[PDB]
Amino acid sequence: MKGDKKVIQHLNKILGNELIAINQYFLHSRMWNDWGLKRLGAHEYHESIDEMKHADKLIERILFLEGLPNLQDLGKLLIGENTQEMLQCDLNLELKATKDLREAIVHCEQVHDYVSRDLLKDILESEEEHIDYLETQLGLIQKVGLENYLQSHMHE
Amino acid sequence: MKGDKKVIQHLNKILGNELIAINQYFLHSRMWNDWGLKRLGAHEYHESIDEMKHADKLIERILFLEGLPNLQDLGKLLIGENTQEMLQCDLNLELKATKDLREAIVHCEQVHDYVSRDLLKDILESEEEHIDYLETQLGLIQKVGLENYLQSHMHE
Amino acid sequence: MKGDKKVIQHLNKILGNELIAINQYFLHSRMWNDWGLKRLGAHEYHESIDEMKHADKLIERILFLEGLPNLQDLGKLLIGENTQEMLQCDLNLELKATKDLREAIVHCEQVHDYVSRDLLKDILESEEEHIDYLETQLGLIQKVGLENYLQSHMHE
Amino acid sequence: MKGDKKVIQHLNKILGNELIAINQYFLHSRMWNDWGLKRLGAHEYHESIDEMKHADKLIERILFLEGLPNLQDLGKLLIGENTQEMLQCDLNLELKATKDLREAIVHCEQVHDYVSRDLLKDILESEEEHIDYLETQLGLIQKVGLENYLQSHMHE
Amino acid sequence: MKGDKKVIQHLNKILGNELIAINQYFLHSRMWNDWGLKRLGAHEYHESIDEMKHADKLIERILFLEGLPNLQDLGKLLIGENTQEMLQCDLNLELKATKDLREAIVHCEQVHDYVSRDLLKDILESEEEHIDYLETQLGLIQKVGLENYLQSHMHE
Amino acid sequence: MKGDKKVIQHLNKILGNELIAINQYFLHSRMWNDWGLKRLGAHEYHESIDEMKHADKLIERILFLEGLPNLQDLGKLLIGENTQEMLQCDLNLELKATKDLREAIVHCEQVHDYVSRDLLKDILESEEEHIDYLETQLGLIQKVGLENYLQSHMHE
Amino acid sequence: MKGDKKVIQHLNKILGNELIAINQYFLHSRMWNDWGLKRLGAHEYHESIDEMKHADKLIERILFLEGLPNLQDLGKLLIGENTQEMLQCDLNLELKATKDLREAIVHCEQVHDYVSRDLLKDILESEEEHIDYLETQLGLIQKVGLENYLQSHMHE
Ligand code: HEM
Ligand code: HEM
Ligand code: HEM
Ligand code: HEM
Ligand SMILES: [K+]
Ligand SMILES: [K+]
Repeated sequence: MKGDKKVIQHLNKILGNELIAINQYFLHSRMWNDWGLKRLGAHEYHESIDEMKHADKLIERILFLEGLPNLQDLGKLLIGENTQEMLQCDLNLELKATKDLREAIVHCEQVHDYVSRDLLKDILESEEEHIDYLETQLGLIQKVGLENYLQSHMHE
Repeated sequence: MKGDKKVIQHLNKILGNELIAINQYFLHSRMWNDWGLKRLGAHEYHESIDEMKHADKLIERILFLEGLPNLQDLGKLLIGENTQEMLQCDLNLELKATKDLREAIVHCEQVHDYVSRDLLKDILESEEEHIDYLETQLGLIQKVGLENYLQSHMHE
Repeated sequence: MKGDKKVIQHLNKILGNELIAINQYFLHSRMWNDWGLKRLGAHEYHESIDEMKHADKLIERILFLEGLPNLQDLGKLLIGENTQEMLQCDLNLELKATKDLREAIVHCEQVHDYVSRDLLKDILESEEEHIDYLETQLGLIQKVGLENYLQSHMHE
Repeated sequence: MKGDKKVIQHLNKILGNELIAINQYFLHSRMWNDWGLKRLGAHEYHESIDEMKHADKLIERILFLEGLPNLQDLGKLLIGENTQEMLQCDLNLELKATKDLREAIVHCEQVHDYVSRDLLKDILESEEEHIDYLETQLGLIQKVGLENYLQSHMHE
Repeated sequence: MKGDKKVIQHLNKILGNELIAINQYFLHSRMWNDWGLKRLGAHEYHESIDEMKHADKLIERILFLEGLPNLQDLGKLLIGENTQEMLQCDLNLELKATKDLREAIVHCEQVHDYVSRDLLKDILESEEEHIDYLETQLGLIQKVGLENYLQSHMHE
Repeated sequence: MKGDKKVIQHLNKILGNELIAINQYFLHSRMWNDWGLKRLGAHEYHESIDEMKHADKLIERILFLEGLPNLQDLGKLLIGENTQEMLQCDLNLELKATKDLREAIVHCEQVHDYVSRDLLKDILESEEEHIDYLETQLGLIQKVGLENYLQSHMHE
Repeated sequence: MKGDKKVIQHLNKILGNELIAINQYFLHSRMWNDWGLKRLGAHEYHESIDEMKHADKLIERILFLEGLPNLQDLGKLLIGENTQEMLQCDLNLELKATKDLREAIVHCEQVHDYVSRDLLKDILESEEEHIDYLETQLGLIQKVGLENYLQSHMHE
């Protein structure tokens, strides 16, 4: 079904953000696992999987709309060097992701692509839930102290 | 455990090949699904998952050896425009992957990193299994005809 | 709960499209079954049942909004004479149906009938899935040949 | 129990034919699997297993009759280069085998070795069933065409 | 996948050793069963089956590497005339097999056919397990006496 | 089966290292249990058992190769007196152990004892898993602080 | 709980005896397994395990009493070269062990370490059970002859 060219451009932009997130979260997961912070590693692994599922749906939607999914262009991964930085890197990424999702939803609405809008809204709900998690972790580091926070994330 | 710097470079190079293949096979899978060739789409999805698992193991090995996994530098995806082309693109990628695997194994052997060698040998066994599958599909297209071959791959 | 009069008019227009689709898809189903193409016959039956469920929900919404559902005025059935024509007739109907659905959503949004919009978005998702199915069938006819395509739809 | 010398010679000749068939069918099975014709590959594997079981019983009978089973002399394997040739190679071998079985049964009857006769009759029944299969496959190649015939033997 | 021509020659040489062992061990098994030494007969049967499985894997590897498996050129079976000779004939055969396996692995390693090497290594582990069994049996014949050793192998 | 004399000397050297590790880990386990650090105690017990299993396989291999396993010449145990030193003592022992394993594998490869090499490779994989655990634990003490680290290991 | 210094020295002497017995019984077990005498191998393995469990209770008691368990000094292993010698070597060790256990119990009684006495009495009961087994095996060899005795210990 021939989709709107600019919708497909927006879907490829969102897809690009998801492809960054997949790799960034997966590396952060395996870094936390390497450091013995297995609760963080497991949670971050599930974040990466969730972004994979979003990327899948975007690819499927782009192809149904007769566009070409772009899995070639990979933007800048924000890789931290310690737990505080890694969480903030994920948070910085997610805030760019939600800006772009809101702009894509506007455009879907204007060309009456209400199904693509509904998909993007679902992805946006998932990204805001990730923001909630991240902001909460950063707040907990302040409330319990960094050593306690990390200790609490050693064991699953 | 401090690894050989050149081993780590080889492992990042293999990881780079797996990252290409993850994206190429995943896109090929969703294209075949979109065209109604669901048996191909499902098979190619499982190939993409297999590459994801190899990438995971490579990432974990690099970190254990105190290297920096490189998920940033994505190489060229070989995307076909029809089934015959897509299969040949996968095969071309696999032949490059196995050449690089052999060179990495040689080096691991020379520096006595026998555990990295064992990992890469397992990955090489998986890639040769993919080559077998790909060569066989191309052969079947010649034996049964393209139209029959595609017909046989419509339904799961 | 007294609804917007033009919303009710749009809902009755969507219902009119669903009532055409029920009969067209049911007759095509039974034609394919009579011809021994039982996989087409069964899939088309399920498409007709889906339209019946949509019509049900539209009738219920119209009555809740204190309008009069119009089940009396049946528009033109597009009945094919062979498989390719029947599929294209279904696709022509669906493209008209999605056009009307989008115009109805616009009007729901403008007068703040957000629940009617949500119902119509869900129906639109179902109709786009049928379009995907129909487009894929027509494409498969070109990839495997009509004779193979019909062969693959003889048996459930 | 001391058997007739010529009966034992016949049994060793039948054994020699089965030993050829084991290897021929096993190699054909693995050729078909390598080509992705897994249904032919699996069926031919079962034909090879059936010949293994006959060879076992012949070896046991020879040893009971105080003869020396000959597993050393292996006659000529008829290996085809395509599916039609492999099937005909199997058939030609089976037609020789049943001729030799009939001559061995004649001699068993003459010297009153009714138990060896019964064994050979059971083996002959298996070989005629294999002939039925082979002639049927070659007939189906003619009825449905080679491309369809091979298509129908891709998947188990 | 086109393999190294000398690798393929080594694989056919290993395959030829497996084919001798299949026949030698099967015949020894059935001789022991005929003599009422059913525990030896059963264990020897399972040795033959294991060699059949190795032969299968070699045939498959050879075909994947685009060589022609040789099931035609059967070398010399070493058939004993009593239990002590049969075991020693098996051991003599296994010691030649392991020599040939080691030389094949050397070459696989030199030309980087690491998957063929892995297969050969697995086969060599099975062959060394058989050597262990055979050497132990000959030691037991000394330690318990021939009469007791045979008595211990009458019943399963 | 007569083994290479120097291979057997390497195997006895690896055995000696496992024999040290069995006792060191078992004592460290029981010290941690006595101190109320039961999670360390249990994990360290499982490390000792794994070393026991490696020593068993080494003894079995040495005897098969017709060597004399040396369980008499116990080398120096590295017994720590607090948690951090105990972990570092285990790490120091493992680093010596993997150095010896690599030298033994080199020699196995040179004399073509590929089964001994495969055994030592499996043992090296286990010791590298232990190194990974140990390095992770020492890193955790730095990240969460010694008092929290110990706290987290009081309870199973 | 600070224990009597000479009690602790006795406990370490008993521990030393158990440590010799662990290795001596484990090697004898694996020697019998290598020779095909698996019932002897299995029983001697279970004797080695029993001594391992005694050593564990002695290590735990010494630590509780605030002594230092000595796992470093290994006394002389009495390794036999044939079954009779191996059993007698085990018996000679056990008789030295029970002599040392009796002197240890005398001293525990004198200084009122009744709990250590109870542990040593339990170990003494196990060692006297092992002496029973060993004396009985040596007696059976005399009654049934070594060849029959070994025959009866081939299969588990
Ligand atoms: C560095 C790149 C990637 C890595 C390391 C990775 C890793 C993984 C792993 C380990 C799994 C679990 C496999 C299993 O055990 O079953 C998985 C699942 C999955 N991946 Fe990826 N992946 C990557 C990229 C992608 C991309 C780019 C996509 C899609 C565009 C994707 C789509 C999926 C899906 C759909 C699943 C299954 C999720 C489910 O459980 O439903 N992955 N991935
Ligand atoms: C040509 C006109 C129609 C035909 C031939 C037809 C046929 C059928 C058939 C054969 C079934 C399955 C019943 C069963 O076996 O249990 C069914 C179910 C149903 N029909 Fe129709 N129908 C028609 C029109 C309609 C209309 C106009 C509506 C609503 C406005 C409707 C609503 C439904 C509903 C709600 C179901 C139950 C579906 C479910 O939940 O499984 N049908 N119809
Ligand atoms: C090229 C030579 C041969 C090959 C590749 C081969 C291969 C095989 C394989 C793969 C199996 C199934 C094993 C399993 O997974 O359980 C099998 C079974 C068997 N083979 Fe062979 N074989 C060969 C020769 C022989 C010969 C020469 C004999 C007898 C003289 C024989 C007797 C049997 C028997 C009795 C079975 C078990 C059948 C059953 O399931 O009852 N085979 N063979
Ligand atoms: C030559 C040195 C040793 C060898 C080869 C050895 C071997 C073994 C083996 C093979 C097992 C069974 C493991 C399994 O499959 O789960 C085991 C268990 C065990 N070992 Fe050792 N071991 C040795 C020394 C020791 C020592 C020195 C101690 C204590 C100081 C010890 C304490 C234990 C314990 C407590 C068990 C568990 C027994 C049970 O409850 O089942 N072992 N050993
Ligand atoms: K705390
Ligand atoms: K006896």
